[PDB]
Amino acid sequence: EIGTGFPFDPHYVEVLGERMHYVDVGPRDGTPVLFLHGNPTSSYVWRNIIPHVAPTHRCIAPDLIGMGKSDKPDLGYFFDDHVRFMDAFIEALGLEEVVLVIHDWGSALGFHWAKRNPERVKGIAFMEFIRPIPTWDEWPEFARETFQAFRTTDVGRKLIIDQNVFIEGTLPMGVVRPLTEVEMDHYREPFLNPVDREPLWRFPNELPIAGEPANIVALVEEYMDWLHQSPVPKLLFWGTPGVLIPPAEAARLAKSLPNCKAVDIGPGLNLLQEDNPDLIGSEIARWLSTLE
Ligand SMILES: [Cl-]
Repeated sequence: EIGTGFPFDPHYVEVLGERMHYVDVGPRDGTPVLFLHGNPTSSYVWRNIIPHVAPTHRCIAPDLIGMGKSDKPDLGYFFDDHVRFMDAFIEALGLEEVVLVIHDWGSALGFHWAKRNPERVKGIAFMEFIRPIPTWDEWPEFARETFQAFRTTDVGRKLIIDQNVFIEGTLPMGVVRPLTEVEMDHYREPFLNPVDREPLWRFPNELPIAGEPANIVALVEEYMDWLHQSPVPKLLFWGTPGVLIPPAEAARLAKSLPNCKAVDIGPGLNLLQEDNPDLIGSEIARWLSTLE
């Protein structure tokens, strides 16, 4: 059975006058592995993956601002707010060189950072990552009406903020196997208070879809141009049928991205971590092996 426990001792660091939570496990005598979650997860999404990596590499898994066990400041929780706090989280921890393990909005933060800091990235493992969605036709059919409603200051806030539909609906529906009530309760925890749900609603409004928002669309094209031209070692997890990365997209990228390996996880949607953690773990560990 896939583990439901989050046993990890808390760590805290002051970043821009707020306290951010993170997991820190593993030896301090090598290159650290920075795991970045997306919406609407936390470090909890990495709980069954980090045990495969910890024995050889230090594993750092922050909760983005507003999320997991990090403070809940009074921000709009824009993408740019996340960039500011994650930039400072890495400097706050004195990291020089890192390997990145990134997903969804974590892949936006990771690829934006890697583009700005090429010389400090020794590898990127990624899955179900943000690329520009030129029209709604490129967004999956089944997700199309949901996300169109989310992108309204009236209907979106009713669903996500008042009813918490991102947690109760969107989240478990991004997983092929059924999440257990214990799993749901971990993902529920940060967001028991409705006013604390602002980041859950902002992010979908920040997705780069049919040219808007303009600024995110530009930011994401730039890190894609960089990713396409970087020689950095790359490891892409994909599943069938996926959501943000269909199999066809994965195969093209496997072939075109320099120095990139692809690992089919099997049946998979958005949260690949919840469907085959053991393989994601062991492939990351084995891929770290040979970066030496
Ligand atoms: Cl989102």
